[PDB]
Amino acid sequence: YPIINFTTAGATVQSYTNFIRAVRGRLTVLPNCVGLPINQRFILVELSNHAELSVTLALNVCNAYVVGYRAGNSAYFFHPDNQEDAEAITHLFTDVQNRYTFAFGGNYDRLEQLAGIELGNGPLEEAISALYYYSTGGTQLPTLARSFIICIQMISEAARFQYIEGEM
Repeated sequence: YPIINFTTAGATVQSYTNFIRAVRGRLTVLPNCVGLPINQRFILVELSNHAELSVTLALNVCNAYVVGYRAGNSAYFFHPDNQEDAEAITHLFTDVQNRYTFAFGGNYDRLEQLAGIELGNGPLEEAISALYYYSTGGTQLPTLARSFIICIQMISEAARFQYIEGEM
């Protein structure tokens, strides 16, 4: 899948804006993804911060939302909303050693619930480490949730919004 890169290290309003445009440039907002070959159903967003930690988010091209991610040798996926997506996510991060699918979904209402939230470069920097260390036992679920929310609002939601105002 196409890979968009972004780092919080030396981040500018400009580097961030181009990042979002890039994402938006690959969306195909439709009621739900179907007809799209799984080959191009997702965008991969590689995020890295000042500690040089990197995680890769898998975004659904139809609605821009995060369906899962990769941190090093492990991958995590939100409980798919149905069977098509269930089988779809099996195509993501295939060379990864550890695969896990959460029992809960990745909608805002669930994440808010699990979280028990300032946005910005600072919070994203920290959200990236949280996502990374989750895979080694250093991140508690509530923090993981708050971190997903930060990634989702600053990336998924930002691209959707611009896509829409783009359609006037």
